[PDB]
Amino acid sequence: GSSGSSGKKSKYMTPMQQKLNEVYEAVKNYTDKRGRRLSAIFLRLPSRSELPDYYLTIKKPMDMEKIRSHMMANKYQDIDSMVEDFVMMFNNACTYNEPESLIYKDALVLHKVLLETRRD
Repeated sequence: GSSGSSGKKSKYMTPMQQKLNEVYEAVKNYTDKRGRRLSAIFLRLPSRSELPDYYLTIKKPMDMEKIRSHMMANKYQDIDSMVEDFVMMFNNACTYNEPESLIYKDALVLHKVLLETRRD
Protein backbone atom coordinates (compact mmCIF):
# COMPACT_ATOMS: atom_id res chain seq x y z
CA GLY A 1 0.00 0.00 0.00
CA SER A 2 0.88 3.69 -0.07
CA SER A 3 -0.39 7.13 0.97
CA GLY A 4 0.37 10.83 0.66
CA SER A 5 -0.33 14.28 2.06
CA SER A 6 0.15 18.00 1.42
CA GLY A 7 -0.10 21.33 3.22
CA LYS A 8 2.96 21.62 5.44
CA LYS A 9 3.81 25.25 6.23
CA SER A 10 4.27 25.07 10.00
CA LYS A 11 6.05 23.17 12.77
CA TYR A 12 4.43 19.74 12.52
CA MET A 13 5.51 16.13 13.08
CA THR A 14 6.24 14.47 9.74
CA PRO A 15 8.13 11.36 8.57
CA MET A 16 9.99 13.49 6.04
CA GLN A 17 11.92 14.94 8.98
CA GLN A 18 14.10 11.83 8.83
CA LYS A 19 15.47 12.51 5.35
CA LEU A 20 16.31 16.18 5.89
CA ASN A 21 18.73 14.79 8.48
CA GLU A 22 20.01 11.68 6.69
CA VAL A 23 20.88 13.72 3.60
CA TYR A 24 22.55 16.42 5.70
CA GLU A 25 24.74 13.92 7.56
CA ALA A 26 25.51 12.03 4.35
CA VAL A 27 27.39 15.12 3.17
CA LYS A 28 29.18 15.49 6.50
CA ASN A 29 30.37 11.89 6.66
CA TYR A 30 31.29 11.92 2.97
CA THR A 31 35.08 12.01 2.58
CA ASP A 32 37.67 12.39 -0.18
CA LYS A 33 39.28 9.56 -2.14
CA ARG A 34 41.51 9.11 0.91
CA GLY A 35 39.77 10.43 4.01
CA ARG A 36 39.52 14.22 4.12
CA ARG A 37 36.25 15.72 5.36
CA LEU A 38 35.03 18.21 2.75
CA SER A 39 32.45 19.72 5.11
CA ALA A 40 35.18 20.18 7.72
CA ILE A 41 36.32 23.39 6.04
CA PHE A 42 32.66 24.35 5.66
CA LEU A 43 31.62 23.59 9.24
CA ARG A 44 32.93 26.68 11.03
CA LEU A 45 33.78 30.04 9.47
CA PRO A 46 36.13 32.79 10.72
CA SER A 47 34.36 35.71 12.39
CA ARG A 48 34.79 39.32 11.28
CA SER A 49 37.46 40.06 13.89
CA GLU A 50 39.46 37.13 12.53
CA LEU A 51 38.92 37.21 8.76
CA PRO A 52 37.08 40.48 8.02
CA ASP A 53 38.24 40.74 4.41
CA TYR A 54 36.00 37.71 3.91
CA TYR A 55 32.70 39.47 4.56
CA LEU A 56 33.85 42.26 2.25
CA THR A 57 34.05 39.66 -0.53
CA ILE A 58 31.11 37.35 0.19
CA LYS A 59 28.05 39.51 0.85
CA LYS A 60 25.90 36.41 1.32
CA PRO A 61 27.98 34.11 3.58
CA MET A 62 26.45 30.67 4.07
CA ASP A 63 27.64 28.06 6.56
CA MET A 64 26.65 24.43 7.16
CA GLU A 65 25.36 25.51 10.58
CA LYS A 66 22.80 27.81 8.97
CA ILE A 67 20.87 24.85 7.55
CA ARG A 68 21.49 22.44 10.42
CA SER A 69 20.45 24.94 13.10
CA HIS A 70 17.11 25.68 11.44
CA MET A 71 16.52 22.15 10.15
CA MET A 72 16.97 20.68 13.62
CA ALA A 73 14.20 23.05 14.70
CA ASN A 74 11.92 21.59 12.03
CA LYS A 75 12.16 24.93 10.23
CA TYR A 76 12.67 23.72 6.65
CA GLN A 77 9.76 22.35 4.62
CA ASP A 78 11.03 19.98 1.92
CA ILE A 79 14.36 18.51 0.82
CA ASP A 80 14.39 20.82 -2.21
CA SER A 81 14.30 23.71 0.27
CA MET A 82 17.57 22.58 1.86
CA VAL A 83 19.31 21.78 -1.43
CA GLU A 84 18.61 25.16 -3.01
CA ASP A 85 20.72 26.46 -0.13
CA PHE A 86 23.70 24.09 -0.29
CA VAL A 87 24.07 25.16 -3.92
CA MET A 88 24.98 28.70 -2.90
CA MET A 89 27.43 27.40 -0.30
CA PHE A 90 29.48 26.03 -3.20
CA ASN A 91 28.54 28.71 -5.73
CA ASN A 92 30.28 31.50 -3.82
CA ALA A 93 33.10 29.10 -2.94
CA CYS A 94 33.92 28.82 -6.64
CA THR A 95 34.82 32.51 -6.57
CA TYR A 96 35.93 33.05 -2.97
CA ASN A 97 38.41 30.21 -3.44
CA GLU A 98 40.95 29.86 -6.25
CA PRO A 99 40.21 27.60 -9.25
CA GLU A 100 43.25 25.57 -8.19
CA SER A 101 42.58 24.93 -4.50
CA LEU A 102 41.47 21.96 -2.39
CA ILE A 103 38.14 23.50 -1.41
CA TYR A 104 37.35 24.28 -5.05
CA LYS A 105 37.39 20.78 -6.54
CA ASP A 106 36.08 19.45 -3.22
CA ALA A 107 33.01 21.69 -3.39
CA LEU A 108 31.98 20.36 -6.80
CA VAL A 109 31.89 16.87 -5.29
CA LEU A 110 29.70 17.90 -2.35
CA HIS A 111 27.34 19.25 -5.01
CA LYS A 112 27.16 16.17 -7.25
CA VAL A 113 26.70 14.08 -4.10
CA LEU A 114 23.72 16.06 -2.81
CA LEU A 115 22.24 16.03 -6.31
CA GLU A 116 22.17 12.23 -6.05
CA THR A 117 20.68 11.85 -2.58
CA ARG A 118 17.39 13.39 -3.71
CA ARG A 119 14.89 10.57 -4.27
CA ASP A 120 12.03 10.61 -6.77
